[PDB]
Amino acid sequence: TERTLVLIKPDGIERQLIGEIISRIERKGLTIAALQLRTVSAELASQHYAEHEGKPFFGSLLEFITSGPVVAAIVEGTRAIAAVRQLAGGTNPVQAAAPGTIRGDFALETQFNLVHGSDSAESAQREIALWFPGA
Amino acid sequence: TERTLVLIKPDGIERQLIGEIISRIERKGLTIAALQLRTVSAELASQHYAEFFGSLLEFITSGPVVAAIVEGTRAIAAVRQLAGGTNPVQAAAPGTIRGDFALETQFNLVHGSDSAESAQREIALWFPGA
Amino acid sequence: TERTLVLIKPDGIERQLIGEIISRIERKGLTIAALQLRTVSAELASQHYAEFFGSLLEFITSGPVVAAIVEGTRAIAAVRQLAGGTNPVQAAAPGTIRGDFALETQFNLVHGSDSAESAQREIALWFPGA
Amino acid sequence: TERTLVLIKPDGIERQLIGEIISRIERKGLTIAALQLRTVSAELASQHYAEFFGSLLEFITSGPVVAAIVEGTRAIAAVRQLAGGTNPVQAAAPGTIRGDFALETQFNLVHGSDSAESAQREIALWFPGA
Amino acid sequence: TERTLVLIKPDGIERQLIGEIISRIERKGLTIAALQLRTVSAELASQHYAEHEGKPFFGSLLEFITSGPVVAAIVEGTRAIAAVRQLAGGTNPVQAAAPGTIRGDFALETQFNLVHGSDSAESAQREIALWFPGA
Amino acid sequence: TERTLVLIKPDGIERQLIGEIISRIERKGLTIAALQLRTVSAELASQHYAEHEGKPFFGSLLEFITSGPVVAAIVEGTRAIAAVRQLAGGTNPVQAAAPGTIRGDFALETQFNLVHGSDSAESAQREIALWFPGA
Repeated sequence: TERTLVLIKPDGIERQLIGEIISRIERKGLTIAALQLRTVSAELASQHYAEHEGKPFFGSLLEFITSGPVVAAIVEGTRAIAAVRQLAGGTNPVQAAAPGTIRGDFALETQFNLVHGSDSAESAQREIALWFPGA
Repeated sequence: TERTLVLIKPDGIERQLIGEIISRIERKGLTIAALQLRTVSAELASQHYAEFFGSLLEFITSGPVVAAIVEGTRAIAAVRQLAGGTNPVQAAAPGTIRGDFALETQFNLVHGSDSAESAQREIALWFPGA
Repeated sequence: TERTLVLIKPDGIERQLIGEIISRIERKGLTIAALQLRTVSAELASQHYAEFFGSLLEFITSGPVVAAIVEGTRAIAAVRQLAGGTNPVQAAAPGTIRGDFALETQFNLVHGSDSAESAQREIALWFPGA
Repeated sequence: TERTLVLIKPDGIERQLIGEIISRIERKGLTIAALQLRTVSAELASQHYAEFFGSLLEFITSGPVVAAIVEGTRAIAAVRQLAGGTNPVQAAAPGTIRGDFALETQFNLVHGSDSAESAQREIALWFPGA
Repeated sequence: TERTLVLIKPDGIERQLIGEIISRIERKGLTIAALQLRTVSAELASQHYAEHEGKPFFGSLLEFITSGPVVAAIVEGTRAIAAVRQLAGGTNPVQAAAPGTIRGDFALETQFNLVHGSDSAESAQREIALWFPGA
Repeated sequence: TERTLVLIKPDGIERQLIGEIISRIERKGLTIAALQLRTVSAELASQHYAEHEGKPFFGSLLEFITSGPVVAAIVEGTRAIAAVRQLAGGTNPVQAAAPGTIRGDFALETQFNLVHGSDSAESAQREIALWFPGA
C-alpha cells in the first residue's frame, strides 16, 4: 500500500479532463487520499522541478506550471506509484505512451502531457511533503 | 455567471464517482473554481443541515467529502439539473447523477446549492477565504 | 429490497447491448441475483405475453434471450426507470435504455416486470428453482 | 422511414463533439445518409434562419459546420428527442445533447429539422442534389 | 471461428464489472454463445485448476473461486481465443497488462485480476466441457 | 502541424463507428479539417491502392472499398500523421494492434480493420490530392 503524488497540470484543466483523470484512477482501484485545486508559488515550482533545475529549458517548465492553478492529489493503494505511471503513459504522448493511457488518448506534445505522477518511492515521499506539508 | 456549492458526499466517494461527477459538470460547460477533499467538523455538518436528523450528521461526518465551487452561466440551475430530483427513483430522471446511480434519498451522492442565497451562504462556510 | 425479472430480448442481443444494459443496472446500485442466456419454448413465450400477437411469439422465440433476476432497493421501479416508457420515441426519455437505443415499440430491446405480482409470477416461470 | 436535416454548429465543433453527436444518432438506430463539413454562404445562413437576428448569421458563418442527412424510422422526432428542448437548462433534459453539454440557447450546439415540411426544404438547400 | 471459455470471477462481480466485461467482448465483434451466473463446486474448482494443482498456493485459488458465484460464458467468433486474451491483458495487472485491457484498466493484483480466458484450443475445449457439460 | 488522410471504410460504417472514430481523433487534440461521406469510383479505388496494385489479392481490396460509401476526412494538427496511426493500431487487429486503439478494440480481421490513415508525409500529400482535389 503506497502513496504517490499526482498533478493535473494547467493543460489538463483547460481541456476539461479533471473528472476524466480522477475517474481512471478510481476505477483502477486506487483511492483519492488528498485532493486540492491550488496555485503554485514560484518557489514551490522550483522545488518540484529542482532535479531538472540545471537542465536546458528549465525555465519554461516553471512558466507553464504557474500560468494557472493545478489539481494536486495524494493517490493511495496497492502499487499506487507504478499503477499511476501505468495509467498516465510514457512521457512522449505519441512515440511512447500507448493508447488507453491518459497521455496516449489525449496528448500530442511532451510539454503538454496533462498529468504528473511520482516516479519512485523516494520522489513521492519528497513531492508529497512539498505539496501537502501537513500530511 | 453564477457560483454554486457542490458536495460529493461520502457515498459518492465510496462508490468511486468523484471523477464521474466532475466530468459531468465540466462537460455541461461549467468550470471548477475551487476543489478540495476535506473532513467535516460537527458544527459545519450540523449548520449545513438546517433542514432522523441525527443519522445525517453521522453520515456527512462519517468520512471526508469533496467540496467544490462550480462557476459559469446559470451554474446553480445547471448543477441541480445534472444532479436530478431528490428521490433518485421517483423524481430524478435517468441521465442525471442521482437518476443513473442512486436508489435512496439518504444516499443520493451529491449536493448542489438550491438558490442564490443558499450558494452565497454555503460557499462562505465551506470556503471561508473565497 | 425487491426482486424483479429482466429480459434482454433478441433485438438487444443482435445490437450488442447485453453488456450495456447490465452495466446500467449495476451502476444504479442493483445486483444481478440470477443471469442466464437461454432459449424460449413456445409455451413460455405465449404465457409470458398474455397482453399482431403472433408476430411477438415469432419474435421472442426467434433467438435466445438473456434472462436475469435483478435485486435491490426498489428494484422493480428502478428497472422500469432505467428502461424508459414503452414507445422509445414518444414516451421514453433520453438517458434510458429505450430512449437512447430504440425507435420501435416492437423492438424496445428489454423487459422489466411491471409490479410486485408480475415479478413474482414471471420469476417463477423463468427461474423455476429460485 | 423519414429523412431529416442535422447541423453541428460551429460551437459543437470547437467543443469537440462531432463524434459524440454522430454516435448518439447511430446508437438510436438511425443512419447517416449524407455527411459533410462545409462553409455557409451568407444567403444560405440568412435563408436558413427565417425565425439579435444578426448575431446569428455572424455565428452560423463564423466557422464551418457539419451538415448531415439522418435517415430512419421516425428520424425527425427521434433527432429532436436526442437533441433536447431549445433552452439547454430550462427545457432540455439531461441525457440529451443540449441537456448534457449546453448552457445557452445561442450555443446549443446542434440543429434538427422540426417537421416533415422543414426537413424537405432544409435538405434541398443543404444537399441540392439529394 | 473458435469457442473459448470466459469467467468473470467473484472479484469482477463485487466490483460491478459484469456489464463492462461483456460489453468489451461484444464490441470486439464476438458473440456470447452461452452465459450463466452459477456457483462453483469444490470439485469443479479443482477440475478447472487441475493443471496448477501441484503448484504452491494452489489451495488459495480454490478458496476464492468458490467464495461467491461466478459468471461463466462461452465466447464465439473469429480468433475468439486470442481476442479474449487480448481484451483481458497479461496476468499481472500492473507489470504486464497494458491499459485499455480489462486487467490494465481495473486491476492491481494478480490474485484479483477479475477475469479468465482459455489459453489454448485444447484448454478451451476441456474447460468448456466442465463448465457447460451439454454444449 | 501536419495533414493526414483518414478513411472510415464500409465496415466501420455498418458497425456504427463513424461517431466513435471521429471522437477519438477529436479527443487526441486533432481537428477535422475536411469531412465527407462519399462513394468511391473504381478508378479512385485503384488510384488509392495503386502501390499494392501488383500484389496478390489486389482485386479483393477494390471490391470491398466500393461495396458501399466511405467517410473521407482530412485530419490536421501536431504530428497528425503519427497520432492517427497511433489511434488506429497495427494492421492485424489481434496480433498487432493494442487494446485502446480503434482496431484493437473493435476488429478481428485485417481485411475488416475499419479505418485507414496515411502512412507517411508523402502518402498523405498524394492521398489527400485524390480524395480532396480542391484542398
